[PDB]
Amino acid sequence: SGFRKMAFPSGKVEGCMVQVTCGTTTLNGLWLDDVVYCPRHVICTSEDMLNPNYEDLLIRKSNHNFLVQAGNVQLRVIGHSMQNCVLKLKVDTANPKTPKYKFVRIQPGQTFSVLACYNGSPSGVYQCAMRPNFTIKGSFLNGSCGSVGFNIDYDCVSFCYMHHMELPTGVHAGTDLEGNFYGPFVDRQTAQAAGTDTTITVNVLAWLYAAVINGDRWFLNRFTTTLNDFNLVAMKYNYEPLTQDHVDILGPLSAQTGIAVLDMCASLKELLQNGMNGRTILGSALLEDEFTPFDVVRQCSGVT
Amino acid sequence: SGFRKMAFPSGKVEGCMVQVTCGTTTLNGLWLDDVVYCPRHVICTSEDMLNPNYEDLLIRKSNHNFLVQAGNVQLRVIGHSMQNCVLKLKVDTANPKTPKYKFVRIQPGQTFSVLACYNGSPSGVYQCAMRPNFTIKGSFLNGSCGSVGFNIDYDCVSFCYMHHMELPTGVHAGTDLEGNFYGPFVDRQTAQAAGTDTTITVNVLAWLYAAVINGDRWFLNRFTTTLNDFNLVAMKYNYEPLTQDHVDILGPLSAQTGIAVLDMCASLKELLQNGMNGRTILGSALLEDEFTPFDVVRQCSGVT
Ligand SMILES: COc1ccccc1OCCNC(=O)c1cncc2ccccc12
Ligand SMILES: COc1ccccc1OCCNC(=O)c1cncc2ccccc12
Repeated sequence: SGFRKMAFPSGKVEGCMVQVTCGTTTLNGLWLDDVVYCPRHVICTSEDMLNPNYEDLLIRKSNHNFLVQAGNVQLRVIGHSMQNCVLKLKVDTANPKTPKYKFVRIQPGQTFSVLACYNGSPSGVYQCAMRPNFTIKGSFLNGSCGSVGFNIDYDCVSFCYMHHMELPTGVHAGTDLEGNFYGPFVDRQTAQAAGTDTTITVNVLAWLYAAVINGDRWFLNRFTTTLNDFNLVAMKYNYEPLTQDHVDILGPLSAQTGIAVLDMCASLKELLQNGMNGRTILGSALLEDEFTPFDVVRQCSGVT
Repeated sequence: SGFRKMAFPSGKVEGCMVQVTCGTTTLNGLWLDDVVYCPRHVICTSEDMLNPNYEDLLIRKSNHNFLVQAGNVQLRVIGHSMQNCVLKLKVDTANPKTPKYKFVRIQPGQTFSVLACYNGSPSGVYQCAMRPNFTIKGSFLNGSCGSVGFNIDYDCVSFCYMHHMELPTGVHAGTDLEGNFYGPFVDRQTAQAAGTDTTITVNVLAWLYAAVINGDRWFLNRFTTTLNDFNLVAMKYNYEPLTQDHVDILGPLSAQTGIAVLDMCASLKELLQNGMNGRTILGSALLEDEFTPFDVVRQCSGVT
């Protein structure tokens, strides 16, 4: 028992981390096979950042200007190309530590592990969610660009995120591994509206099921609700509307606990309307939305 | 910016994880050099667990009875010995992936990363603290025994914990890597008093400094206090007494923020006496005590 914000083991990803330097800027790259992927803003200086013309800036750079270092050894760059907001540096050596991997575009509300890196060196690993507004509430400092988010299924690493910038609001924005930003964000130093965020309702319900599995049951009540009634409450409290697809994804947890999804919705409705009254659930004094139903079952079943 | 419950990258530790089977019991072992370390209860059946005579049970076992598998390959056991509550299985092959490492006994209130494992395979990594009462609030299921806790300084892994059991209360107990239990716990299936836990005051203060560094400042007030006055409040709220050694450890964060330690104590006193009033600090609705002053500076400085 016990329920923690558990990240995937970061080993397979640590072996892919490299340092990429261009001019005076250094950030992290992801070395998979004979390609190094990094944020395209590695080619910017500081006068550039307000509105960079990436095409023009990249034209001034040659393969030899991209310094790629994997631990203590230098990689030879034999090609460079820009795909959306990422640079793809072809190197002459395939990474011997390349795990089985895929590039995936995650959906808002899904979770992933982030391996925070500086100068191509891993400093820490944490679990987070892609917010409904396509920002991530990460922990990143100067030099963390190129740090990636991922999920792992047995031996396959599904890379879903590459860190690009921190918005003036202190939340983080980045791309999928094809360089497409999640959300409306652009790789420019300008004020960018993140847009209204909501709480990931299906995740809160999954976490409420995790609480019951792990002994915390004080919030269970004698009530039930309908999807429509629950969604009126979800709207008032800036929660995402619950759909039957979400009820269906919660099926396994409902069967495990014997608590119907709509019955758990009525518990959540009561917690939203009455608060926690100074109590806690799984060591938290607020409703947690960074665990998916899959994460709850994975953590409660011990999938390696 | 941003502040997360960040774990150390688990790669160096993943490379040490093996599966140890003895009779019908399978758990995890830690393979460092030519030694595999695992909990001694691997030799117990089920009738044994209520009060095992470990010496007698081990006498019936021979080197060939300990099956040690590292991924897909079998390790040859050439020696076995019991040191406190751990078994040390000498193998004929030194682990090629052995990182630089030390075995350390952590102090209560200190933090560490746990790599949860099942069948010698890593499933996840999370950060936690050794509670003042020498339990850990982990996330462990059947088969997680032998999973370890550690800290990493540059290239050196300091192993501090090996998981042994879950108490009837749902909290976890284990040993240092010499097999000495943290706390009064014994490796028997009996009810064991964990003893009164307290909140790690120096850690809450460190986390309050992290909040200020990351923009959350609503809790800063116009007050100050003395160590004696603060400790009367800490006693009432089951917080550990703050000592000058704790004030000294908070020195760097006090200099960084320009907020005197006793001034931050007065903020903490007010939060303890008035609660949060429905507000949050670093995404938490309670006072967090699982970040040490060293962790706060490490996360806020990007040490790799
Ligand atoms: C506004 O910056 C950019 C805009 C567009 C494109 C790139 C921008 O950044 C480039 C450098 N950024 C970082 O290294 C950074 C990343 N995350 C967290 C941080 C926290 C404090 C200081 C810096 C960072
Ligand atoms: C009372 O058990 C023991 C007592 C003394 C010595 C050993 C004991 O356990 C041996 C097996 N234990 C585990 O595999 C275990 C570890 N953590 C979390 C769990 C959650 C649910 C079920 C089992 C576990």
